[PDB]
Amino acid sequence: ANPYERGPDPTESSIEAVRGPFAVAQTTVSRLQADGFGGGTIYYPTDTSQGTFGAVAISPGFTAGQESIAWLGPRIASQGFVVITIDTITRLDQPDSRGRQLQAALDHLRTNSVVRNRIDPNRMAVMGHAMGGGGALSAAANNTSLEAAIPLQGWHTRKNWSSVRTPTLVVGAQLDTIAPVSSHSEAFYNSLPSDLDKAYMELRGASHLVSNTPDTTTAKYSIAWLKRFVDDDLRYEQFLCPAPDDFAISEYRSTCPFL
Ligand SMILES: O=C(O)c1ccc(C(=O)O)cc1
Repeated sequence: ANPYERGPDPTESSIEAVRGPFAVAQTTVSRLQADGFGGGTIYYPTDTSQGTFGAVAISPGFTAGQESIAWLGPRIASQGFVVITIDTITRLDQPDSRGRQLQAALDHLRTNSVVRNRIDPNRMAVMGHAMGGGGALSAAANNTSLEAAIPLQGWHTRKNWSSVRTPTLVVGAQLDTIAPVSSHSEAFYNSLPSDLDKAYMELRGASHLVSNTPDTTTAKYSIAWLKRFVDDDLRYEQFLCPAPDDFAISEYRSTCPFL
C-alpha cells in the first residue's frame, strides 16, 4: 500500500469542496523572520494520526500580495498538505526572483518549529499566479527534486522549459490579456519535455485574475495534481485522465496515463 495516502477515497464533490476532511490551523512567518522571502502564512492539518504531509509553497504575481492567493492555502491544506502562501520581498519582483523565494520558503519550512514535525521534507511542490507562476516554473527548473509545479496564468519572459523534470499542470485563462496563453501558458506546456508528466488546462471565458478569488475548477484540479504527484496517490488520477468534461474547461491536453 502507498504510505502517503491521506483522507478517504475522493469524489468529484470531495475535491470541489471549499474545505477537505482535515481541520486546519495556521501560523505566521513575519517579514523579519523570513530568510529570502517576504513572510507568509502556513496552513497545516491539525490531525497527525495519518502521518506527515507534503508541503506546497504559493507565490502571488506582479503588484500583488499574499492576500491575492490566500484562499488557496486552507482550501488545499484541508485536503492534507502543509501550505505556505508568501509575500515577496517587493511587489515588483520579477519571475526568477519569485522562484528563488519559493525555494527559500520551502527551505524555511524544514526548520519551522510549528510545522517541522508535520511535514515530509522530501515531498515538496510549488505553485503561483502570474509572475508567481513563472516563478514556480523557475523554481522547478532549478530543483529536480520538487514533486509538482502549478503555474496559474503564468507569466515569464523565458519560454523554454525543457530543463524541467517536475510534473507540471499549466492552468491558463482563455481570455487572459496580461499573460495570454498563446505566448505564455501554452508555450510553457509545449516546451516542457514531451515525455514529462504534464497537463494543460484552459479556463473557459476566464480573465487574468481568475486565480485571485475562489475558483472551483482551479482548486479541484490543483488538489488532484498535488495528490497524484506529491502523495503518488493513484486514487486521484481518475480526475486528470482523460480530458475533464467541465464546461469550465475550454481546452485540455496531457501525457496521460501518468508515469
Ligand atoms: O505589465 C506586465 O507586463 C505584467 C503585469 C502583471 C503581471 C502579473 O500579474 O504578474 C505580469 C506582467
